[PDB]
Amino acid sequence: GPAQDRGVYLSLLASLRTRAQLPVVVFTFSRGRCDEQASGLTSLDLTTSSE
RNA sequence: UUUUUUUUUUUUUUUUUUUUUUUUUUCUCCUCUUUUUUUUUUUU
Repeated sequence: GPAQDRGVYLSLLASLRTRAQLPVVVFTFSRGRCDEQASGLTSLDLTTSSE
């Protein structure tokens, strides 16, 4: 769902950032919805202030 | 619920020269009447 797919995004990006496999590649199969995935999350901040 | 790939505006430049206005035709051709020829001279 529109508000439940975000739940999937914040589920997979939760049980994987704790461990060492934080670099992740998502193979979206559409040029259109690829930007839609990133647009509707808006909060990951997975960067240190030095980098 | 619609991915991936399909080049672009020709290359070249560091060659010598010792002439001179023009330019080229037109043929022979009946002259009518007072004359010898007047004349110095002086006033500029």
